[PDB]
Amino acid sequence: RWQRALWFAGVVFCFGISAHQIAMHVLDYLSEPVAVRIDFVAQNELRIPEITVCPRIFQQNTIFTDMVEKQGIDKMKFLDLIDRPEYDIMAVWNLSRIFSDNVSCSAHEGSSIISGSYVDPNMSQPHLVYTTSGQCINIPASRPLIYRGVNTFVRITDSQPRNLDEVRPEAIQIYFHEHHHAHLSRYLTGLRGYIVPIANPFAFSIRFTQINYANRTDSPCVDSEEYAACVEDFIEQRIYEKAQVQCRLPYMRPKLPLCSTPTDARKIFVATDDVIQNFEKESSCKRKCEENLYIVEFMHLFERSNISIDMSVYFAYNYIQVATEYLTYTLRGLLSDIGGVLGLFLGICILSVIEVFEVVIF
Amino acid sequence: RWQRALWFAGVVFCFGISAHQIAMHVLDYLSEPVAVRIDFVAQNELRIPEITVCPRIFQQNTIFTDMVEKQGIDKMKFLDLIDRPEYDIMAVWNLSRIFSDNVSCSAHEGSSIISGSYVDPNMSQPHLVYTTSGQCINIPASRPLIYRGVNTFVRITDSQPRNLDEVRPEAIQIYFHEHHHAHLSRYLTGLRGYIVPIANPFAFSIRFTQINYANRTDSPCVDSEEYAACVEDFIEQRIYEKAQVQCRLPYMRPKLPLCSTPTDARKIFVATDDVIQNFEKESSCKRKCEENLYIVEFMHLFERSNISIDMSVYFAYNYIQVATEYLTYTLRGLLSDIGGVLGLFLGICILSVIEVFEVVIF
Amino acid sequence: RWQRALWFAGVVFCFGISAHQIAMHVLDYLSEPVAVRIDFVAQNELRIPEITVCPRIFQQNTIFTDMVEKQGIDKMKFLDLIDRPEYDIMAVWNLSRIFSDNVSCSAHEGSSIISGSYVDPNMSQPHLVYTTSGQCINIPASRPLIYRGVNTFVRITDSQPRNLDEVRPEAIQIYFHEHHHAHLSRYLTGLRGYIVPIANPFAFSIRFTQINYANRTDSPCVDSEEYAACVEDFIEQRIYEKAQVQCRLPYMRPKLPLCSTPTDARKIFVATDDVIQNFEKESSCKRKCEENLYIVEFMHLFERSNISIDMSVYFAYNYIQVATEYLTYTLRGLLSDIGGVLGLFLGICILSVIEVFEVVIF
Repeated sequence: RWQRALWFAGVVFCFGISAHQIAMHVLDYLSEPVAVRIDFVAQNELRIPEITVCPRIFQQNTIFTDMVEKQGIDKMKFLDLIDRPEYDIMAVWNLSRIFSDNVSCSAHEGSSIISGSYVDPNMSQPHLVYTTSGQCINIPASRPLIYRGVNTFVRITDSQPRNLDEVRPEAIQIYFHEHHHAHLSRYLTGLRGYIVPIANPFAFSIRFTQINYANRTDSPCVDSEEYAACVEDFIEQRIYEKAQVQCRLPYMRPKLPLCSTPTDARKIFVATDDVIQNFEKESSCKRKCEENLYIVEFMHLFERSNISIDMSVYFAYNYIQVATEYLTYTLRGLLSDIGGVLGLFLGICILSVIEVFEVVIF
Repeated sequence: RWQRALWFAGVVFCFGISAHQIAMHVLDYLSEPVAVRIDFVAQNELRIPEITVCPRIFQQNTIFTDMVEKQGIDKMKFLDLIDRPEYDIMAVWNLSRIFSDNVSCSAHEGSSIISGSYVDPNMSQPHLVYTTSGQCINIPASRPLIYRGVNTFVRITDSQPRNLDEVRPEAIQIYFHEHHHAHLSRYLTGLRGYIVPIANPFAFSIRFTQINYANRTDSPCVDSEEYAACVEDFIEQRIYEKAQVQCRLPYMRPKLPLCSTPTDARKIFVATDDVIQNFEKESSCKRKCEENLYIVEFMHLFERSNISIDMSVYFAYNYIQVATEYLTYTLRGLLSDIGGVLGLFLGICILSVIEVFEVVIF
Repeated sequence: RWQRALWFAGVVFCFGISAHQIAMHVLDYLSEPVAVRIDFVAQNELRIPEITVCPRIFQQNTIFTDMVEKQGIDKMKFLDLIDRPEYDIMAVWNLSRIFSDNVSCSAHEGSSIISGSYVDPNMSQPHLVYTTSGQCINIPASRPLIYRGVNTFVRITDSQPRNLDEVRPEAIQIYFHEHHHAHLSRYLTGLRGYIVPIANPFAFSIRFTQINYANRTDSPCVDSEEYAACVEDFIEQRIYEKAQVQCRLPYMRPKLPLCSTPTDARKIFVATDDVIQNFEKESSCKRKCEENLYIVEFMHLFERSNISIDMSVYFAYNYIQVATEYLTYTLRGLLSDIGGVLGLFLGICILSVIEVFEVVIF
C-alpha cells in the first residue's frame, strides 16, 4: 500500500538531506571560515619603520639636472652621460648624492621631568643605498623606540656646509616602509616617498596599523622575511628578462655586471619603470602574514634649527590598531554541527555504527 | 504511583524546553544576526569624491557683502535686494560668484621615473551649481584616479585676473561628498565644507573608509542612487511645506517659480535653514548599503604657484578601510542548532514524524 | 568472542569522547569568548575631552627658569628655591603660572546660514589646577558640543597684556584626556601633552575612537569613575611609599602637609617621576570597558588674531569609530553544541536519564 512508498520516501529524503548538510558543513570547515578582531593596543615601546630618504627622481633632481645640463644633454637623456669615457653608471648615480657623510639619526623619547629630554644620537645611524632615484640614505631602525609621552620622535639631521660654493638641493623624498623590505627602498622610494622641502623643516607623524592574517590553505601567507626575498627576486628577474640584456644598474643586486653603454642602461631603466608599476598584482609572491601600515600625517615644527637638512618623524600616538584574523569553526564546532544535522532528521549515532558492523561481522 | 507523575513531568518539561530553544533559535535567525569584518584593501585606482567648492556663506562672503552693503542694506537682509526692480533672486545669487569660467581640474598621478609626472588637465572639468552658499563649482569625478605613488592628487586651479580692478575674495569652502548626492552639494556645502584661504594655497589629504551594510528586513538599506533621490525629495518637500509658499530659490529644483519678493525668499531661506539642521535624523529615507567616508587631513605645500585659486587634494593613502557587515547564522546553522536542541533532551527525529503520520493514516 | 570486546570498546570510547567535547564546550563557554563589532556612528552632538593646558615642564619653562636663574641656582635645582625663607613650595609652583585669570573657553558650532556663527563664550570656563609641570588650566567639558558642520571647535583664548614689561612665554602644552581622570591632568600633562607655540596660534583636530569592552570574569572592567579613583589612589600611594617621606607637593591631594625643605621636595618629585613612567603597566587597577581615544591631528588656521594665547580645537569629524566587544556563545549555543556532541556519538537524551532515574527508584 501507500505505507511502503511513504516510509521509503521519508527515509531516502532524510538520508539525502543529512548527507547534504553534513557535506556542506565539512566543505565550509575545509574552507576555513575566518573572522576579524579589531583592537587598539597601547604600546610601551614602538617599532619604527626603516625610513629610506632619497632625493627627487633624476629628472626632478635640482642639483643633478643642473650639473647634467651643463654637459649639453637633455632633461631625459641623463643616461647618455655614460657614453663619455670618464663618466660611468656608478659615477653618474653618485652625482645624485644629496646627503653628505655627516648624516645623523637621533632618537628623542621626551620624558623625565626631573632630567629633561632623552636624546640618543646613536640609534641605527644612516647608511648608503642605491635607489632608482639616485644615491639615497637608509635607516635600519635597529631597536624599537621607548614611548613615554607625545614627544617621541626620530630626527634625521644633516649639517653639510650650506653655502654659495655650490647650489643647494630643494627637497628630499622620505619613504616609511616595512622593517626589512630591501626592495621597497631600492625601487619604490621615488613613488611612495613623500616629497618634503629641506629649507623649512617640518615633521611627519606616524600612526601604526597592524594586520595579522591567518595562514589558510586557500589563501596562505608567509613571514615578513620570505615575502621580501620573493618579491625582490621576482622584480630583478622580471626586469632582466624584459630588458633582454645582461647588465644591471646600481640599484640592482650584484648578479650581473654594470651597464656600460647608454642603450643598455636605458633599456634596464625603462624595464624597471614598467616592472615597478605592476610588481604587486602581476606577482605570485604570497602576502606576508603580518602587514604594517604607517599612516603618515603632517606636523608643524615651531622651532626651526639652522641645520641644513632637519627632518623629525613623530610617534606621538602609541595606540596600534591591530586587526587579527582568527579562524572560527573549529573541529568541535564541526562535530557538533554534524551531530545536530543527523540528530534532527535520521537519528543514527556513532554508537549504532558499531552495532551495524558487529551485525555484518556476526 | 509516583512513576506516572515523574514521567509525565519529565516529558512535559522536556517538550516545553525544546519548544523554548527551538523558538529562540528560529526567532534570532529571523532577526538575522550580523557580524562585521574589517580589512584594509590596497587599491590600484582610487574613487575620488565629487568635491563641491563654494564661496563662504552670504554673510561671510567678503566680495558679496562688500557689494550688497554699498546698496545700503544690512548684513542680514541681503534678500531685500530683490525688492529693487533690476535685482532678482537669480541676479542676487549670481553676484556671489567667486570662480570664473577659467576653472580647471587637473589630475596628477605622480609616477614615471622615466617620463616624469602624469598631468591630466581634462578630468571631469568643473561645472556650475547653485548652492545655499551662492553660485558654486562642482567636480563630478567622472573617472577613478590610477594610484601609483603618494604624489596622486587632484588640483583645482583658477587663474582669474587677480588685480586691483576689483576686491579679491579671501577664502573658499570645499566639501568632499559622495558622487551622486545632488542634495549634499546643493544644501550642505556651507555647513560640512572645510573653509580654506586662497591667498596661501595648501592641500588636503583624503583617506577613504568604506562601510558595506547588509540588507536586512529589520534594518533595510538601499543603493547609493535611491537614497540620494529620496533625501533630496524629502528636503525640498519639507522646505516647501514649512515655508508655506509656492516659490523656490536658485538652489532648488525647477519645480516651482522663483521667489520674486523679499518676504517669500526669506521664508524659503529660513525654511531651508531649519530643514538642513535635522534633515538626516528627521527623515524616513533608509540608509544606503555602501557608505563612503572621506577623512580629510591637512597637508603642507612647498611650492606655491602664482595662480589665483590653486588647491590640491592629495590621495597619497591607497589603503581603504573596508568594514563589511555579513550575515552569520546561516540556515544550515539554524538546522544544526535545532537538531542539537532536539537531541540533548527529547530524542525525536524528522524520521519518527513520518512514522507518526503513517500511524495516524494507518 | 570478539563481539563483547568490540561493543565494550565502542561504548567506552563513545562515552569518553562525548565527555571530552562536552567538557571542551562547557570550558570554552566558561572562558566566555567574545567578538568585536566595528562601526562608524555619526553623532549629532560630540563629547569633548577635558583639555588640560599646562606650561612646559619646569626645566623647559622659559619664563620660570629665566627668573629662577636670576636667584642663582642651576637648571636642575629649581626646588632648592624652597630653602629661602620667602619662597615655599606653593610660591615656587605659583611662579610657573602662564595663564592669567582672563582665560576664556568659547564654543563655536558654526551653522545657521540665516543667523551666522554660534559663539558660546560660557562653555565650562577654565579653572586652576596644579600639575607636575607647574600651575595649569583645566577645561572640565561640562556639556557636549552640538555638531552641525565642520566648523565645530572649542577656542581657548587668553588676552593678557603681552608687552615688554615682562618676558613672554614661548609655548604651552595641551593634553586631551578623558573627563573625570584627575590623575591624567595632574601627572601626565607634561608627558602626554602636545607642545604648541603661542606666538603663532594654530588649531588641533580631534577624531573620536571609542572601545567598549565586555565585563568578563577573566577580564573584568570598571566604570570610568572607579578606574580614575583607583589609579589616582595607586599613584599617590606609590609616590608616598617610594619617597619614604611624609610630605607632598602641590600636585598631590591634601592628604599630607606640603614639603618645606629642598631634600623632601626633590625626593617626592623624583618618586613621582619614577612612578609615572610605569604607573599603568605596574598597576592592578582593572581597565575601563569604555575607553575613549582622541586622535589629535593638526590644522591650519588662516586668520590669526591679535590675542595673546589663542588655540582652537576643531571637531570637524563627527564619525566616532565605535568598537563594541560583544559576547558570543550564549547559553542556547552551548546547549545546542552539547546536544550535537551527544547526538552524533551516543544517543542518550535528557529524557532517557529520567527513565534511568525512575528505574533506579522503581
